[PDB]
Amino acid sequence: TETATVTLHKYVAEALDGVEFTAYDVTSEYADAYKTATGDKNESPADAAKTASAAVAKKADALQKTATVVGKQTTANGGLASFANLPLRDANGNYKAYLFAETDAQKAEPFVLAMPIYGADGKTVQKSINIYPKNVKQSDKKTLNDNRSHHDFTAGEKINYSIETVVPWNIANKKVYTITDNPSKGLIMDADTIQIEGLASNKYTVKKNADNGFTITIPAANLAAFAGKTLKTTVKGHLSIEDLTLIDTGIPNKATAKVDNEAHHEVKSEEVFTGGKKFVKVDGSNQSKTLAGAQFQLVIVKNGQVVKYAHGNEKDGYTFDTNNTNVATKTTGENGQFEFAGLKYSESLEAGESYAVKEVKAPTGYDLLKDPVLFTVTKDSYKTVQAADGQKISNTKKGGFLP
Repeated sequence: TETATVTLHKYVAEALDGVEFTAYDVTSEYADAYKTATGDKNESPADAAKTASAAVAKKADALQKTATVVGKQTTANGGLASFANLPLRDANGNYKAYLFAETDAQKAEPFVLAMPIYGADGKTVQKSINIYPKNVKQSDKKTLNDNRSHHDFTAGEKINYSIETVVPWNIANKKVYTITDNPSKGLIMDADTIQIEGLASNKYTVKKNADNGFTITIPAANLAAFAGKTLKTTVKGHLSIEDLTLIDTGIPNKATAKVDNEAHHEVKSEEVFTGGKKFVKVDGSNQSKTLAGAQFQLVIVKNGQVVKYAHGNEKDGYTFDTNNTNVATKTTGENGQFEFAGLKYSESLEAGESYAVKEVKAPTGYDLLKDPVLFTVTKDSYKTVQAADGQKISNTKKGGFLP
């Protein structure tokens, strides 16, 4: 019987009509949050109401899909959405908690109101409550589109990126809108792969820049239907390594949106990585002795058979196929050292596959290995290892003659 009226005010300062808010019942959810905050203490803290509000608000995504809806109101008459006659208590005398979220229309921050609300005097209960929900200012974003816990790629492999940039309300008053991609050393952006959501290719210009990034240039008038919106740009990139100290280091992509002269906050993607492996050719009977003249190919093995051969390198990128010719191959000097770098982690490989080096030329007077030597690439497996401490590979000395 005893109820309150709750009015939300929506701003952007200027009031906005036509924005929907939905009220969900979170009585039970708030109560449990409140208990957690009060713990084993003799008196629920002052902090507790605030703390439990926050916690329930942060579960808004989930709670909209499950919690009872008690009202829907669209803002009108200068951004007003009144939810009239909201119960202070349920039918068991417990106080109600209400989640308010913008569901249709700078989105309003969701927030929770737990009854009762007291006036500034501290003793009287409010029946007409007036809230001003602050708005989540959308800002720029760059995303790596890679549904995995590990962001590891072979050199040459395509990496999908998304760029979401804010387009102002007063876009039509402006001259030019600009999106500059600045990839960190090691990443090459493929400008010819650029697409933009809801915007014909004939409405913008793309320049390839000398840091392997690019600048998109859009005349402001072409972005009129995008006023107040996010502009989504998809683009591909790849890793190309000319400095080996980049192996096993995080390689972010970056981007800045610009309107006329005013830059947005630069944004950054998840880092990508590429790995490698170092090897040392030794005498099986005497492993301090390192051997020159050995040639190893990089291959993939499954079920003990060589299934594929690597082509190319860490700069130009690798491909793998069943062509036994023009294979990525290294030759050992007197220190016995070789390496293959710019490879994704062993876990990223197909089922049953493993990297391997297949010996195709033995050092003079040493037996040619008949099987490929398996190896394992992981995070840090290349750069945390001196050349001399590479994976030892043992060769058997050919013996002398006696009649």
